[PDB]
Order: sequence, then structure tokens, then C-alpha cells
Amino acid sequence: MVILGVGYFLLGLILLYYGSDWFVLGSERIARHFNVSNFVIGATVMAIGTSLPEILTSAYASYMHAPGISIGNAIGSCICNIGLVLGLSAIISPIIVDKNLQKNILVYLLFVIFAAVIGIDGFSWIDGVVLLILFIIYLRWTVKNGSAKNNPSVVFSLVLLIIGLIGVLVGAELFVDGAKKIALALDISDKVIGFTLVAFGTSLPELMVSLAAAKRNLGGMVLGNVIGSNIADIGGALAVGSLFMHLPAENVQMAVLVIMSLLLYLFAKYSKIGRWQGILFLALYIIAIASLR
Ligand SMILES: CCCCCCCCCCCCCCC
Ligand SMILES: [Ca+2]
Ligand SMILES: [Ca+2]
Repeated sequence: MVILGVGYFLLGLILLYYGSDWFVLGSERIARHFNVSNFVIGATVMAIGTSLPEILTSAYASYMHAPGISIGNAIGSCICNIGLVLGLSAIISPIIVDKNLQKNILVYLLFVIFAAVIGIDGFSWIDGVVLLILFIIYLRWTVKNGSAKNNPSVVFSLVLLIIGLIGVLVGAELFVDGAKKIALALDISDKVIGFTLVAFGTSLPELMVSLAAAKRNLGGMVLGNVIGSNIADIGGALAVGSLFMHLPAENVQMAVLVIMSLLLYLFAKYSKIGRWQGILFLALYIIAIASLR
């Protein structure tokens, strides 16, 4: 059943490509409907929508007594979002960050640092409750200072968003399943090849969404999506995972994330996020995947 593997694989790519653009366009219209910035809609609605892969992966794994998976995938996603995802987007469409989104990015940095320190001895279920509460606070705070019948322009906008989200989520796991069915039918099936495949699959929505937005010069949406997804990975995916079981410490990975997060802030505050910032991010991500576990 080789053909099948390819069928799933390319169909998932079809759903990811077209699904992401619909999701982006639908989110862009919604942002204009609720009079909020593209950053806000990306850091909230879009981020939560694309991080639900991680959240379900994390909870299930830790419940099945594999807490290393929950935290590895959570942190690995964050590193990927800044290194790979934001890296490609910054090059495609350079961003000059307004001084009110710089405040949001600084808050993100503080959140990451707070997570890193309390995770030095691993993440307990109490650590998770705390991170989850901060997650909630971030969302409301991001919405508040980003704000202020049955319209066919609104209905069509929500259809674009939802169908788009379904597209990138179904397509992402058709990608993974399609890849796993090929690797099994070619007898090249490792099980570290399956973990990193599934792990990468959960980051596929963010990748395709942020690339689609970058293609339409929506730099705010991309930046918001990256910041929001990372927070949803830590305050959401990692947090829920800690509820079922103590997540062992990943101090080397956290340090990598803090450094990248710090770089992200300094660039947004005192410079820009363009070509050479993106090249640096991609370099760091490539170094990471070449030397980390
Ligand atoms: C919004 C949902 C919040 C769910 C919080 C669940 C906390 C579960 C804690 C379980 C602790 C078990 C301790 C055993 C010693
Ligand atoms: Ca994701
Ligand atoms: Ca702890």
C-alpha cells in the first residue's frame, strides 16, 4: 500500500496550502470586524487554533507516562516557531514593530523567563496551574489593550476562518499519517523517526499559516501567531502535561528558548525584524536541531 501513503501525504499538503490562506484571510477580516490589530487576532484566535495539536499531544503522552515527550515537544515547538517559522517570515516580509507590540513582546519574554526558572527542578502540576493562569491573563490583557444582526460579510469571514483551520489541522495529520504509512511500507520505520515526525506535524499549522500571512505582507499577524503559539505551548501544552505527571527538567532547551526570546525582543525594540534577523534565527534553529536531543 505504497500509493496510499503518497495520496495522504500530498492531499495533506493540498489542504495545508489552501487551508492556511483561507485561515489567514478569514482571520484578517475578523480582526477588522472586531476592530483589533492583526497581532491580536494572531496571538489569540489563530494561536489557540493551531496549538491544539500540541495540547492534545502533551496531555495524552504525560497521561500515558511519557512526560519527557510532553515537555520536549512543547519547548521544541517554541524553538521552531522563532527559529524556523519567524525566521522564514522575517525574510519574506520584514517587520517594523510598533512600540505597543514591543510591550507585548517584553511580557512574552518575562513569561518565558518565569517558566524557565520554575522548570529548573522540573514542572509539577502546581507549576502547570500557575502557567495556565498566566496564559489566561495574557490573552485578556492582549485583547483589552488591542480593542476599541447577521452580516453576510461576517458570516463569510467565519466560514473562511473555521474551514481554513480544519484544513490545516486535517491536512497536517494527513501529512504525518501519510508519511508514517510510507515509512512502514518501505520498512524504514524507526520510532525516533516517528516522534520527531509527529512533533514537527504539530508545528506544521503555524508554519503554513505564518508563511501565508507573510506572503500577504501581514507581519503583525505572523509575529502575533509566533508569540501566541509559544505561550500556548508553555501555558497550555506544557501546563496540561504537568497536571497528569511531573515533567522532567529540560534546562538546556529552556536556555536556548530564553536566548532566542531575548533576541526577538531586542530586535523588535531597538531594530527591526527583517532579512538579517531572519537569517540569524534560521542559523540558530539549524544549529539547535544539529546538536540537541
Ligand atoms: C481549567 C482546568 C484546570 C484543571 C486543573 C487540574 C489540576 C489537576 C491536579 C492533579 C494533582 C494530582 C496530585 C497528586 C499528588
Ligand atoms: Ca502547533
Ligand atoms: Ca518546578
